[PDB]
Amino acid sequence: RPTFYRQELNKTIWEVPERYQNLSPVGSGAYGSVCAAFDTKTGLRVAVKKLSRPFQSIIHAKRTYRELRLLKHMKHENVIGLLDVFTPARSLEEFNDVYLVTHLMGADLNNIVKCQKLTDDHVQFLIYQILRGLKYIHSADIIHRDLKPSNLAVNEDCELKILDFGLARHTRWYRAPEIMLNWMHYNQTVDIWSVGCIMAELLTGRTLFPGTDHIDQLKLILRLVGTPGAELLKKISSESARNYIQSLTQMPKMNFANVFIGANPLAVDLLEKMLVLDSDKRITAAQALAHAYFAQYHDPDDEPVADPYDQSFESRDLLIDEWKSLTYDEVISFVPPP
Ligand SMILES: CC[C@@H](C)Nc1ncc(C(=O)Nc2cc(C(=O)NC)ccc2C)s1
Repeated sequence: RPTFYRQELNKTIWEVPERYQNLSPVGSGAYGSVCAAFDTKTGLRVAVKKLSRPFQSIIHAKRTYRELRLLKHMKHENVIGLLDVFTPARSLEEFNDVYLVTHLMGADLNNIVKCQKLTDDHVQFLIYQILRGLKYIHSADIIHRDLKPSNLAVNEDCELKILDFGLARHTRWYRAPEIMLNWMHYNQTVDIWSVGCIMAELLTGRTLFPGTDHIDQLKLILRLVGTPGAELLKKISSESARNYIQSLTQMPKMNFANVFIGANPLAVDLLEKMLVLDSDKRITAAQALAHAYFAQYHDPDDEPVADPYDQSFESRDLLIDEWKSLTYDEVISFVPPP
């Protein structure tokens, strides 16, 4: 065991091992109860997240178990990984707190683009890294579901890591329409749509689709990608959806080259491949990585897939204490990095 140390930041109290000094409440709890700290053992700066009421209900206990499992699985340069997970409980019996530790990233895209648009080479390198991380997560059947600029962490290096993946469900500005509009089905390409919206924002400096709500959002998307065609409506299982869609004013798809003027045309062609309404036609992360727009960074031999990930628990309906014990088991068997 290690020697812990109490303290109270904001209003919450924190009990971490002594190897973690200088805890300072980071990014307005936007990433949750996270503190920046110094790793006395690695001499590196890490981010410390104390889960909020980890086992108050079944649902919380399940989300806690889900989080730990996901973080323990992530072993990739472009996806946040687990440096350490600890609890101040000497027993499963008194296990009520969870703390997760990852590398500390400098900033997130929600702010850096808020300093005016980016250069094309900056977009190539950032979007490239997102696609590499996405290729890895999707290869394990994990979907981020809420890819957003504040969910993309970068260092001064422009080194990029995806965060907060696979938590959402089982903001709308970046959401794929097959999620907005009722639920005409979907897949992992729901993340590609988000990357499309993000890339667009980075290139222009403006929110591609600044929706006011679900209906205003959809309306903004169709204006750009156009009204759903016959091949698309043929695949819509939702009678509800087929009504709305087939009833609103028919809009043609616009010329991206005209909407994104002066942008690297290679970039425009890629945006065309990501921003398609039909989720079966959207480009994949793996395919996108081979897009000429990334000629300068692409390397098939260094774009790894992930080991398989056991998501069967997702289907289980257990008691709070059973999720707790499972979480406890996961904390216990944790094996740090190299
Ligand atoms: C980019 C924002 C700036 C302020 N720095 C940051 N570095 C790292 C941050 C972070 O959230 N780490 C983190 C992410 C997850 C996660 O992704 N769970 C699925 C879980 C726990 C932690 C501790 S935030």
